[PDB]
Amino acid sequence: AQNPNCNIMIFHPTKEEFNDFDKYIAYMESQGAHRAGLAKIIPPKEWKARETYDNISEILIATPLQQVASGRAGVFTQYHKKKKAMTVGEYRHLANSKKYQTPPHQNFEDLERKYWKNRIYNSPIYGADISGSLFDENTKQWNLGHLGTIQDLLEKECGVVIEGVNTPYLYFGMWKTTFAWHTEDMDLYSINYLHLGEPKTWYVVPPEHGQRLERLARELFPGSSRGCGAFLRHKVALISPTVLKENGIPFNRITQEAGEFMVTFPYGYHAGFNHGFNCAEAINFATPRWIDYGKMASQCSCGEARVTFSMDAFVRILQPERYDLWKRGQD
Ligand SMILES: O=C(O)CNC(=O)C(=O)O
Ligand SMILES: [Mg+2]
Ligand code: NI
Ligand SMILES: [Zn+2]
Repeated sequence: AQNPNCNIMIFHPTKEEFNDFDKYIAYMESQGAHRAGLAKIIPPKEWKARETYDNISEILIATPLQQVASGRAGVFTQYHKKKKAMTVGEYRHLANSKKYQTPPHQNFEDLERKYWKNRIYNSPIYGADISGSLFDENTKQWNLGHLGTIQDLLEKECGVVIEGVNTPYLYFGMWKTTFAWHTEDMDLYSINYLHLGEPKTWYVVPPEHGQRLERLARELFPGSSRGCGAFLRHKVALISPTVLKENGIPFNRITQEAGEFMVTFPYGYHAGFNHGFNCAEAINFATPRWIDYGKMASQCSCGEARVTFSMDAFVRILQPERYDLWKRGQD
């Protein structure tokens, strides 16, 4: 068995190997990359996502989200308070202000210490989930706006044509902006490209150990657990590496820098934080190996998780028993 310790693997494809996306994902899996739940892909030196980032300031962040924490430093939830619209140029200036900017630090480990010590005492503003792309249309390789769609994969594997679309999302971050512990919708893959700015630190639980994280979360967030049998789908709970280590939960960590891709694998729980002003692009995708994970994915039916239009068909075809209850949660 390849990668039996479930370490995060880092790949350096050549420009020739960067042509065929599906083939390279299957290669990384042949080497055991999925066992970690997360892999890093450093693009060939010849590749670029676009020519420059000099002209992005007029993108609108219609609904910036202020991430307000409750709890203790290592075990907290966050809720998202909606703020007034602002442009990316306005948000960059805000991220660089004395109130929000990255503090002085020695190295990524010192910054990680400061994040976990101090996160809860601040409320950073995240420009999340903005439909769009920063890949140039002429970028042919690993262009997250030109991937094969999940609907087409389901149709190829299973023979059933379904409605729905699959487009990328932009994320504009600042120091301390936080992504809570989750797997993807329908336990899909995700791919994330850090276009510019400061790093993103990731934490990940191997898929084979995801239920260990779920059991800890039910213990640590006991009210939320009674409210919903899949409350991590709400994407609000944070647990620190120290608390994970105290409780014996297997996990790994890695820092993504600008110019690098990350892939999350089916049922790989992940969480993390931004170091400073940055912009990332991400999308879900599927492969043949996902289908079995989609069939078994948990679902929130309490009404909190509320998701995209395209998840309807995935539930309806892969999980027909659950469909009725899940759709009640959506309406
Ligand atoms: O970058 C972020 O805020 C969160 N991204 C992801 O969870 C992802 O790409 O799967
Ligand atoms: Mg612009
Ligand atoms: Ni994710
Ligand atoms: Zn729920």
